[PDB]
Amino acid sequence: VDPNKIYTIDEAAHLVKELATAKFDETVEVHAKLGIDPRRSDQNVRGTVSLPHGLGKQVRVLAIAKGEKIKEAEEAGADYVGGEEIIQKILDGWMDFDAVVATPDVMGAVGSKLGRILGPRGLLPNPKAGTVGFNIGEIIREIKGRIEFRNDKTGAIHAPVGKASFPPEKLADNIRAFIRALEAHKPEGAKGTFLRSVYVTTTMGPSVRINPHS
Ligand SMILES: [Cl-]
Repeated sequence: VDPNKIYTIDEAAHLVKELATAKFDETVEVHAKLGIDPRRSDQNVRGTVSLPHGLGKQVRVLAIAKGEKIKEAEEAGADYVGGEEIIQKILDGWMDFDAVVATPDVMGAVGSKLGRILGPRGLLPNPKAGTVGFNIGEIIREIKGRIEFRNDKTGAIHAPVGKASFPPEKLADNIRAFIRALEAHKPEGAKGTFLRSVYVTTTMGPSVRINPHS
């Protein structure tokens, strides 16, 4: 619990499981202080990482599909599965999902009816974003691991990387993948130490400082 102690990623992945004391399976997060000034247009860090191990309910997925592809989406573990008939539910205000994926053959209606609704919300299935294809099961599994990140005005950033229930090797894998993605997103122009400090923590537990290069 010593605030000065820097743990390796492997040590942290084992520790966080012992620091998760809530009456529910807590989310594990990585928090970093970045060496950037987010008040500069040329120094924001925003993007996604695809984690090697998907995050279950952390990313609620609606799949819109037809025929055999519906059963494929269900089997892949999409939280909601429907055909074009789900369009009216969304028109009515239903927005309880974190991502939408679809097969090419429903996009006529999805694009025309839900373009102006899901589009601005960054939730419209998009070939360009890898969220429209006939490989709906693969898309679903990938999207369950696709985590968005965005620095706040202080230059701090964070992301969920698992649950306290995860095996430690899976937490470690996801922790490193997230850090690698931050480094991949360093602004060209930022000059000082990029990863100023990095922590692993749970929703309601202590923070454990880590060496992000371990
Ligand atoms: Cl394909």
